[PDB]
Amino acid sequence: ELLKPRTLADLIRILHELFAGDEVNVEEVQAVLEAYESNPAEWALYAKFDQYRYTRNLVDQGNGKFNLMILCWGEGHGSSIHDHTDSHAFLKLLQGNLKETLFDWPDKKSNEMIKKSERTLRENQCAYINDSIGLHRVENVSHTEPAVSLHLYSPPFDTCHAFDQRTGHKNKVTMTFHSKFGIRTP
Ligand SMILES: [Cl-]
Ligand SMILES: [Fe+3]
Repeated sequence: ELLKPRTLADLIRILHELFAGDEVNVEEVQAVLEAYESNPAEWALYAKFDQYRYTRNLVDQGNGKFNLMILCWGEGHGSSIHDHTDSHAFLKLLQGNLKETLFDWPDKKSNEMIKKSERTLRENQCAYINDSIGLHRVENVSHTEPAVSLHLYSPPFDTCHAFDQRTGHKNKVTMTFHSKFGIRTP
């Protein structure tokens, strides 16, 4: 029985219930993420920005079933075109707007990766992707407003692939944390 999360802490408790088993009800998870109304005081501890690129700030390790983290995107900061390592990936905007561009998996032939679609994700909205849907790039295209998003990955993963938009060629990247549980982790 899904109830509205009253706070970030309440959301986390509810997520631990939704991930208590071995499968994932994507629609329920997305609905509860969407229902949490972003309250900046509740997540200020995790919102640690870097001047030069977006940061990943671990919030909860989900008893091993998921990683929940907050990503902080300066003006103009964005990702590579990337996959999600056979995991579910949920993205909820806490502050600002992000542009999500979708791409198909490349063929073996070296070719330009052409976007399949794009959308602007707005405050409090929750998007979802997995490798069966495709690849994406996520970008804060604003010149004036930093963005903050809440990401849930299940199972957790610490590597993924970045794709060269010119060729479709992929390279494995290891994902790093800027902080964990509010503590900067050099
Ligand atoms: Cl993502
Ligand atoms: Fe992603």
